[PDB]
Amino acid sequence: STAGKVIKCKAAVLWEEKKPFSIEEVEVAPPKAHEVRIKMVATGICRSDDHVVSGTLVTPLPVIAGHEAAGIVESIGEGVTTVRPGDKVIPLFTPQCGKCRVCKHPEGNFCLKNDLSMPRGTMQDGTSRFTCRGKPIHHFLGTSTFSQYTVVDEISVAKIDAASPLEKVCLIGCGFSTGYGSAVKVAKVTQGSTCAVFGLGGVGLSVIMGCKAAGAARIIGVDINKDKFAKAKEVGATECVNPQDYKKPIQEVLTEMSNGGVDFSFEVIGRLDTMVTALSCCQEAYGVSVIVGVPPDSQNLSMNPMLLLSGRTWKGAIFGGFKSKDSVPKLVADFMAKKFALDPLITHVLPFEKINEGFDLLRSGESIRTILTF
Amino acid sequence: STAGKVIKCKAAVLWEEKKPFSIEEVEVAPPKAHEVRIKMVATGICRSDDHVVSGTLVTPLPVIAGHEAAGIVESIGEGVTTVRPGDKVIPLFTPQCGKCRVCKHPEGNFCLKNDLSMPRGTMQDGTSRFTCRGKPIHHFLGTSTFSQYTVVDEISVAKIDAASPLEKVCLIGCGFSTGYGSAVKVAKVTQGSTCAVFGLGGVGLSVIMGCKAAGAARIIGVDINKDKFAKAKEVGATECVNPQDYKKPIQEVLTEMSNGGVDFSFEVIGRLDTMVTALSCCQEAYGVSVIVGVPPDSQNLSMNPMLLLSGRTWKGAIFGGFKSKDSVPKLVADFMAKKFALDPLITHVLPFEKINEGFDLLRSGESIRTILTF
Ligand SMILES: NC(=O)c1cccc([C@@H]2O[C@H](COP(=O)([O-])OP(=O)(O)OC[C@H]3O[C@@H](n4cnc5c(N)ncnc54)[C@H](O)[C@@H]3O)[C@@H](O)[C@H]2O)[nH+]1
Ligand SMILES: NC(=O)c1cccc([C@@H]2O[C@H](COP(=O)([O-])OP(=O)(O)OC[C@H]3O[C@@H](n4cnc5c(N)ncnc54)[C@H](O)[C@@H]3O)[C@@H](O)[C@H]2O)[nH+]1
Ligand SMILES: [Zn+2]
Ligand SMILES: [Zn+2]
Ligand SMILES: [Zn+2]
Ligand SMILES: [Zn+2]
Repeated sequence: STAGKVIKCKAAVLWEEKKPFSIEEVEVAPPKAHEVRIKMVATGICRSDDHVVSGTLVTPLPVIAGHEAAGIVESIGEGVTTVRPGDKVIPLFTPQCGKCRVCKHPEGNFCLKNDLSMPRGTMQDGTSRFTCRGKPIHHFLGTSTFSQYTVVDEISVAKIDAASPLEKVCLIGCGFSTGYGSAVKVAKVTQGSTCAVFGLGGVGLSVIMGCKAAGAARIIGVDINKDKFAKAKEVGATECVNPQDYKKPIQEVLTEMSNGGVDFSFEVIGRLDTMVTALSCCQEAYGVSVIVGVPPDSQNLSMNPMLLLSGRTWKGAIFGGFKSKDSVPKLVADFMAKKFALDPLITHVLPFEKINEGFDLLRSGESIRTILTF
Repeated sequence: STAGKVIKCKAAVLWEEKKPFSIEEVEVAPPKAHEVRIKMVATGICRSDDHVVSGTLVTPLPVIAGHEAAGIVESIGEGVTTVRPGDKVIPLFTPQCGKCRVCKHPEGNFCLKNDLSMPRGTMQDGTSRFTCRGKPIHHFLGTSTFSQYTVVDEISVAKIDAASPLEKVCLIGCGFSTGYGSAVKVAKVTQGSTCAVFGLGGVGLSVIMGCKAAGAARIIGVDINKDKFAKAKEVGATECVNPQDYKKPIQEVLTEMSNGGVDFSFEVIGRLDTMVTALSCCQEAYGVSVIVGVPPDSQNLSMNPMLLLSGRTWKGAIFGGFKSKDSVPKLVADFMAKKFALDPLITHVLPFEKINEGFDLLRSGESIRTILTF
């Protein structure tokens, strides 16, 4: 609650990998110059949060994970000029400093001030802003939303429409904007095409949302979990295929299906093998494959270059190509206009304290987006 | 000489790999329906022909190689509607049947009627047209220009300007069009950019011509053969770097000098390691790397997918993305208009019978384009 100094509150501290979170009490310092303390209204559980724990996404531990969320501004640090206190806002795991090459470039969005390439697990000041027990707790992507309170740089915050249903709109902070932006922005799906999506999770379903918004005539969802098929078709898919039903490789099954290959295929899972399979399954001469999943730390994939030579283009993208600070508020306005719907991504809405359970729903395959309410 | 039936002539027969070409006599059968027999005026020695002999580019032996050339039409088979006898023309290693998905696709150029991905070593009808000693000989890419006379399908030949200088314009059938097409068509270099070119041979120098035509503000040519630098700077390079001069990895060097990365990188060598290196030396968030070199048969390259997650786009292409039959004629016209120049690429012009020598000049790094005259 209200302040101008240290706050004590609950947070999901992750002490070690392959362990559960420990909802604990933390001291959340006040916002320094150019930072903001935000009161977390709702939080989505993205697979990336799960990667931290399983050790596939290496970041410094202990740490308060969480990054897909929406909240309200409790206070503002010296100089902040973009968000006033009481404003509904959305943190940003991909900032938008406005000064580096990337923010200046009309196309790139992966700002040089991100904490994803090389995790420090600190604030821009290179300092923390959390303490549990006596020890300091690392940040995550300069967001860390698994806490009632958090403080992010002005660089990583976006003022959102006052009438926003923060319990829906938090998805736009990762899951949706990524998948929808991969399809409509990075890959640039065209009316009439035929896409293929690998991974029918929250982002996967969001890519199908983009393709369908882009006008793809066919949308082949691929997943080893038959249960994901209905949500898929509901949001946009035209058919769904499960690798395990076939006696011949999926790229073969897909090429045959597409009469030679896909127009645009997407890897929204995270494994090396499916990264290649997604590439190979697209048209050798003009197919585009967009890598969306995040692979396992320091692992190299092997693929034969002829796949590229023929004319295939392989792209990768973070946050769906979107320039964070400009995009999110604009995206929210669209949600308002009803130009899209986040409902189909939402399958559970547990309360913060049951975080470990929402993660269990993920890894078991019975959920999609599970919204932690605070 | 003129006919309507078998013609006996000279040709460079490749009997086995890692062996010299054998200049000998062949019976070049007359053109079947929709085929064309052509009299070879001039031919260029492209690195690919050399791959064949090294075994890097697996194609069936024995074979009459060659693919970049211009000639005049001796005879035409039944139904031919595009070229008459006496027209100056250019065979095309990249077909353009006009009926397949690719040819119909406004963007892709790699025709489904090509013999590059799955080298048969025949004509469209699955039959040869060359007989040496007593046994039949395979064709190459459906062109095979290292013969005084050859027969190409109507789909693999382009009629070019009657007044075109065939011993210059032959370069347009491969080396030029690909290098120039990679940069202007494929990667779409932009005014002001900073491009980097791996390999300063015929195709590379043509890419430098592309980048410069596109308006790149900086073009850094990389090559281990110091000798290649003057010509490179000559065609448009702004600077030249040689891997062996530095004590630190080339991508690190390029990135440091380009202030965090190049806008467009090109790989025109065909080496696996430099295919990755060229990828990594480009801007993490918006860099585009186009692979142009042709890799060693069945070899897989290992690379960290995170490289693409950041935002990089990896492209690959054959014939610079130019749609063959419609492009060549138009490009030739541009030559005539003095829209570009092939002269700098030509450093030797040996007579056909000196083929094995022109090949030595390649392997010894002292040539670029050695035009063989017939
Ligand atoms: N680059 C970015 O901006 C960005 C954004 C968001 C998430 C990510 C990454 O993308 C990935 C997925 O995100 P999510 O939607 O939250 O995760 P999720 O766990 O909800 O979905 C994973 C889906 O993949 C399916 N899948 C898994 N294995 C296979 C397989 N072997 N073959 C076929 N299908 C399979 C699985 O059944 C599930 O439906 C994950 O790797 C995450 O780290 N990156
Ligand atoms: N994709 C297509 O449609 C297409 C068209 C034309 C050529 C090609 C392929 O492109 C490749 C280049 O053709 P080229 O220009 O005719 O051959 P080339 O020998 O003239 O050019 C190769 C250049 O690579 C340089 N070089 C070699 N090793 C290295 C290295 N380790 N690091 C840096 N530089 C090095 C070498 O000095 C030379 O200047 C060749 O492999 C050919 O098979 N592909
Ligand atoms: Zn996420
Ligand atoms: Zn920035
Ligand atoms: Zn060539
Ligand atoms: Zn075709």
